[PDB]
Amino acid sequence: MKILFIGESWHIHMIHSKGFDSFTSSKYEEGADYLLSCLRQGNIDVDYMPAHIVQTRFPQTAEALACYDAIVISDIGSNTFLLQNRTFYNMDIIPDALQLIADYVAEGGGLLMIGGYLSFTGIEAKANYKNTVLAEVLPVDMLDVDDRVELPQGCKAVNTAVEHVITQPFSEWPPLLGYNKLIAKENSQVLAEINGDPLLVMGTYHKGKVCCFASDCSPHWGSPQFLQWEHYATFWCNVLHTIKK
Amino acid sequence: MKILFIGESWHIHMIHSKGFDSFTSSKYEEGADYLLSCLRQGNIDVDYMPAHIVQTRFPQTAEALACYDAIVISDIGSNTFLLQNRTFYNMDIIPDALQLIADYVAEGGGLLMIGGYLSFTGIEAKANYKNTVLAEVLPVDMLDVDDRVELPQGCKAVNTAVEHVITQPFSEWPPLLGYNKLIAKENSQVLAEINGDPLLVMGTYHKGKVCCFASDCSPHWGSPQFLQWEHYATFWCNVLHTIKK
Amino acid sequence: MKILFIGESWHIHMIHSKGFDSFTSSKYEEGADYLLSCLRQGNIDVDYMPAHIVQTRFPQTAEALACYDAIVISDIGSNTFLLQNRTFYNMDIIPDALQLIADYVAEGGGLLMIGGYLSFTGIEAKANYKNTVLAEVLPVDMLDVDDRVELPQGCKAVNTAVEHVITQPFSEWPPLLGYNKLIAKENSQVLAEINGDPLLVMGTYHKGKVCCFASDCSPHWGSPQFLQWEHYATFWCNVLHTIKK
Repeated sequence: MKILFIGESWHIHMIHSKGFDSFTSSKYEEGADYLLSCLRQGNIDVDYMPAHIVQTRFPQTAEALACYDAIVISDIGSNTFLLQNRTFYNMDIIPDALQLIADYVAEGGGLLMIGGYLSFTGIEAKANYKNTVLAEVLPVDMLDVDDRVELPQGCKAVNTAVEHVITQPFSEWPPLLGYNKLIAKENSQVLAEINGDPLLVMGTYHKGKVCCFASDCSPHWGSPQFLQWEHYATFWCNVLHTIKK
Repeated sequence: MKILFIGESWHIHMIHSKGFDSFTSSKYEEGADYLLSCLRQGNIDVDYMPAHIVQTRFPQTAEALACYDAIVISDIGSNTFLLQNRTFYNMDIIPDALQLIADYVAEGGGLLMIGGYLSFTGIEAKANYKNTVLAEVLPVDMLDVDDRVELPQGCKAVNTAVEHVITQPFSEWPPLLGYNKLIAKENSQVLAEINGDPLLVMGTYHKGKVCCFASDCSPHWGSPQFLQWEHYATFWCNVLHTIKK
Repeated sequence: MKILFIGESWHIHMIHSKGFDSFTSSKYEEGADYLLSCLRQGNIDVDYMPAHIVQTRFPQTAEALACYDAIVISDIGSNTFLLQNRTFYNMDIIPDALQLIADYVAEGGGLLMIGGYLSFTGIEAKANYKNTVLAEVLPVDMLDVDDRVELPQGCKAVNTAVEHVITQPFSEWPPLLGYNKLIAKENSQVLAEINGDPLLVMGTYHKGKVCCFASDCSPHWGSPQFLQWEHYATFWCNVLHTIKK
């Protein structure tokens, strides 16, 4: 399978102040190289699209997205898709990128949204997906408020009574350090739950298959133990295959 | 016809980062200056009040606003009214400025609010007009959440079935690139809709007339095509004459 | 009486810009220094715990907090408790600090929360306590949206019919410049109100006593009329004695 994987490294800008004075330091954080590694190890052929490309070169055509068996959006807020540089800084007229994605799913394409601070509703409600059009595509309902459920203690998920390829191979989950609180839509399937809330949900949107994972595939919610985990590489591949065109 | 126009230029402070290092550049983005000239070309005598002046020398009396036939508020959030330098840095007691505006309208004042990231509920719910004395003055209900509807692809508003002098001269709107999502109150008149939502809303507040335009008069929601439109200047002049005292 | 007092000074970072260029200046505001000097000298033994001490060395066992009669949280967001440095930057696993306070209170410890921008729901909803274990502990329900009610004109609180030790010695309040808007829960007693909303709410959490004060013990809501009040010091001492474990 061929997938489009949309994600990015956090940029970090650090102001250091003492008394009157300040200096800065800056750096980056590294996204999901590990998850991308795992996906290349499994069958999967991946096109990584960083947030920068999305902002500057996002495809303007359904056909441009047709060769992908599935799309993944990992911890990028909607603003990034809706306020591309040409829209925000030039006032060119540009296709709704999110509508393209939703159109692409309706024709059989698969979609996976992976949680984090910039997923679903997100920290300070900045991911803001509920107000988008994708809302209608996801097998979940989102909150109005900041989404995060922070779990410094850690908390481990339990699989669901539902039996599924993704979830068959294992039973004990590794600790996760948080997730986006979601509500499952009526006719969707919850495969695991965390702190009583849903963790993995599947639904369809017309012809296409949709999946939400409510925690992050990486730090800090995706704990060292979760990245470690014997089942991590295959879990992710199964999910991808479960939504294949 | 004599009006008080409250608005401003955006200030932009830009942090450029690469590896360890940053440098910064700064500029101003240019506000409603186009609209101001247009009003001046019609009847209208305009007192331009920048948010700087709102912050330092806002009138302390609703009699001081009384020489104005209307007050326009353009994409300036409530914080700017409620947290004048006196109040916020010095704890000096002063009249709630939104209340003076409310009083002013009640005694027959016109009020226009023009949308943007800092109108109504606003980007990230920052403009925050809902939790404000002005919420009952306006002919609209507002969302608890981030208001914005972004239309990178643009969207042409339509005139409603209500007939009006404002909307009389033209049938077809130029595209706009976003608007605040609002709900028309009961006794209010919707003259135009965009994307199935109210664009232009007239109502009353005791003896005063009130208007809500849900998009922006400037970039980036205000498309160039909007700005260059043969009707733009007469539309805004009309809107003002309409809400005159 | 020995209490844990949790708060901080504001750090201020200032970007000054003019045309292209900027420079910066930075400083500190001030925490509850007055209020602390007031609590001591009313023979209250006070451990001051700055955020930062919260962020690096926060008690991780029940035994640790047990030697405290009450805990004071003043103007500190939930993020500071949940996202300590070791969770957020180190990827360690530490226990939920707010479970800790909850546990403590249930075991008969007293809690006081003082309002401000990072209390309750807080400014731009950042304090975020409603999506938190403490929500359950507090004698108030919190809003989904931005909590603040700004009162630049100031408003005098009025005592309630309920007779109480805290409330006897005065009847007229000095003006406050804003507060967090809350709603009293059922089994809870409101001892004072401001602008027709709760200001002093008393309650219990299993074996423990809880108190919410809806305004700030310091600037800018905490007016100079409030700090120079005759009843100021005694008022807080009484609040504390009222929640002594």
